Amino acid sequence: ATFEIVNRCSYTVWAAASKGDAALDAGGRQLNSGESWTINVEPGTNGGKIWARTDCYFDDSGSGICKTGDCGGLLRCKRFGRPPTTLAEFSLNQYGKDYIDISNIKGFNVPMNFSPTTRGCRGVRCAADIVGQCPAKLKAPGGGCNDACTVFQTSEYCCTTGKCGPTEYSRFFKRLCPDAFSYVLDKPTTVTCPGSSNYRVTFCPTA
Ligand SMILES: [Cl-]
Repeated sequence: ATFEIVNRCSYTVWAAASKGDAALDAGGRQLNSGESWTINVEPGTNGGKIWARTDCYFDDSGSGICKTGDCGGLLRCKRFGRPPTTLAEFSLNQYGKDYIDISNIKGFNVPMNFSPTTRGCRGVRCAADIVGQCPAKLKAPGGGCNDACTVFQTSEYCCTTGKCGPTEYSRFFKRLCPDAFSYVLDKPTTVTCPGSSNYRVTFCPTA
């Protein structure tokens, strides 16, 4: 499966791609404003995620730090990134179908469109100005808008017991981006695509 990752933001992002215990493709790369990076993701990849990282520095060896989405200080991510990170999430070739979503469960940093480039399903988008409108208590000083679980570490926000409801904080994310997951037990906004579809993740899809 191919994912074209496109940075339409006016600022540089460092794209990242991981399934939590391994990189997808090279795992990460710099994308200046306007750049595209096409990656190959192995069929059957379950629980894959793509995200943007902002304000990164890396040495010649690919070690450093990012202000949002840092993955253990690596340019080439092997693990998931530090919140806040808008997430493009996907599981591929699951009994003949692909499943895609956008999630704000680990906060929001950069707006995103996540769309198939092949036939048979729709895309999803979270392009509202979540950082600008972020509730005071969720604003990350390093940049971005944290989820409430990251900030407050309660069973209700983290849905630790498997029982949780929507919250004032989850409703904020849901208000701004109805088509993205706002908390663990949100009514799903997962799209079912044909098995072996291809995709494009666009950062800052709209002005
Ligand atoms: Cl900020």
